[PDB]
Amino acid sequence: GFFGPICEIDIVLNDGETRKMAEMKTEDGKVEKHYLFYDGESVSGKVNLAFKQPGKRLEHQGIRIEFVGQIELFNDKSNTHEFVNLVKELALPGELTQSRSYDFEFMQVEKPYESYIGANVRLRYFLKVTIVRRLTDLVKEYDLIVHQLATYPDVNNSIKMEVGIEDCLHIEFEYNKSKYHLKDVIVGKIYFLLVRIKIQHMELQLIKKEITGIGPSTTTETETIAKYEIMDGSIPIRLFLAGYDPTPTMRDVNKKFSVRYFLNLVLVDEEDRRYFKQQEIILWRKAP
Repeated sequence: GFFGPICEIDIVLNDGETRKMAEMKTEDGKVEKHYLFYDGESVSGKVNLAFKQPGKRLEHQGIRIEFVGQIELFNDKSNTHEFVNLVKELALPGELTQSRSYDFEFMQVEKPYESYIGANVRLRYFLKVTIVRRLTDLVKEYDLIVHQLATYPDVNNSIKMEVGIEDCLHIEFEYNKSKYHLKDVIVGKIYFLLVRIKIQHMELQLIKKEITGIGPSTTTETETIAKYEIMDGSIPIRLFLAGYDPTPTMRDVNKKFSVRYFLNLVLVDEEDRRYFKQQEIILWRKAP
């Protein structure tokens, strides 16, 4: 809110009217809406600097606009990795005396990673206007969201996961895929191969792990996205992802950040003993 009464910085995209706005659920329980972009698309528009009152001035050492793709870690070192930064100088040192607008166009912009808002990390893209000044610079950011579309073979090669303790409990879970899209469905069955104990309560879990930092600084957030009970006392299984709106798997993004999903089979007996097994599955976003 610096110099609000004097002037306003407004950033406007040339093609906003026909460009969709994606939503991103932040943890604060809020919902952000920003224009959706894809890798390779051009980013162009205008920067409007409008004076509200007459006879006012703003001395500066230059004005520019940057397109920024950033991975920001929320640790004590505030580790930030800018994987993309395009700059366009808009004005040389001088002073703003009257409302002015500047056109800009970043062409065929590389946006290699999908946007992400996590617990200890966020990967975001944004336009940033900076008016350099002797004291604090005036800055205006304009957030954009980037989705990454993919396509896989979609083969039907089942997968097997085994749980238990030898000569006590042996369970097998066979599901149809290694990879699923955000609205896909997981299909499989839990075969019992030996039950020397009393199966009190068991369930299939869809677990999310967000890994940040590296070395002695490696942080990990684990969240359960879905529980598929089967408790009770050869049981088919069908789990619909659409109902949870997960985010895609993000792996080859950066040495300091990954998001992976895992299927977790948990079995507990009357004696309260826990038998578990975990296997990773890859979630991806399918083109319309």
